[PDB]
Amino acid sequence: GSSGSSGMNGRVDYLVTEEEINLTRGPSGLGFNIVGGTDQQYVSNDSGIYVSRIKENGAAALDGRLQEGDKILSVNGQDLKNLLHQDAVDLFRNAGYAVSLRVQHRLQVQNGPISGPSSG
Repeated sequence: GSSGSSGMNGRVDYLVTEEEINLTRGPSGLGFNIVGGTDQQYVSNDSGIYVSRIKENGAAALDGRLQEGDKILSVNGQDLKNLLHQDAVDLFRNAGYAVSLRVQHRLQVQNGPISGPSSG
């Protein structure tokens, strides 16, 4: 049994870390927009929930922790999958004073040397 990638040619090396962002519910809910939903799948290869934009004077801003481009894996221990855009928004509300959002930080690693002095 053989197997191959069969994908686009290019380097995709990035370190992913799992972190839990615990924010407080504002006067209404939160201060940041999200993108998700099997129908609104921010991407064709992704259907989870991500962050499109974050308020300047919102909880997501003050806390600092939460940052745009984050993929909220689960909320308060509730995996976010096979759900619609409305399904994700709702859960965010049910959360309550304490909203736990487990996001994954994935940044492209600088794969390559650097022009400088003798590297120790």
